[PDB]
Amino acid sequence: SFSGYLKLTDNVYIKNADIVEEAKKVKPTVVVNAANVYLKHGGGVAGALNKATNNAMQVESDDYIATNGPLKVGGSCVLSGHNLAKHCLHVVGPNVNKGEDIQLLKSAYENFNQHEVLLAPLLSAGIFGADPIHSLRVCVDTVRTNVYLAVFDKNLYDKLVSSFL
Ligand SMILES: CS(=O)(=O)Cc1nc2ccccc2[nH]1
Repeated sequence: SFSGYLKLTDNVYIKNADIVEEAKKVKPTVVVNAANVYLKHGGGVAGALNKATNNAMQVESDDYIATNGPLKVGGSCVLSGHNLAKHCLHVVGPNVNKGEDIQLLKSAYENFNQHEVLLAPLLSAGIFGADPIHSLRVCVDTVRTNVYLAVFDKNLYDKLVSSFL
């Protein structure tokens, strides 16, 4: 199962790890992708997860968008986890670099409550432009299910743990 995670709360855990390497090792029931509304997995966590699936995630995602149209900012969809997990929960946090409403971050984390346990990144952090300290706070105050957070950046991981209230 999950190993080397620091316990932050009753249900939130955190580790300095590459979420792709964590997914390949654990093969969790659910891996969360930091998706955009189009499911275009170009960079950040999305690009890295998609590359690990040999682009199968993108092919499946393009079929999903062709059928359903785009997701909402704050929304999600469940697709296959391919070689990484049973399922991938594609969650759209607001991208502050694209001017999206940061209040939608709580709505984005509410999607995690539909799954008992998830391997996840901090939503809207990294290339999405939001403050990761704020994202962790919203995560702990919103998610009630078991979430194992993988933070790629060591320096950010140390800052998140040391500043956690
Ligand atoms: C696995 S990779 O694509 O070679 C490198 C990588 N790993 C990441 C984890 C989180 C965000 C971006 C990331 N880029």
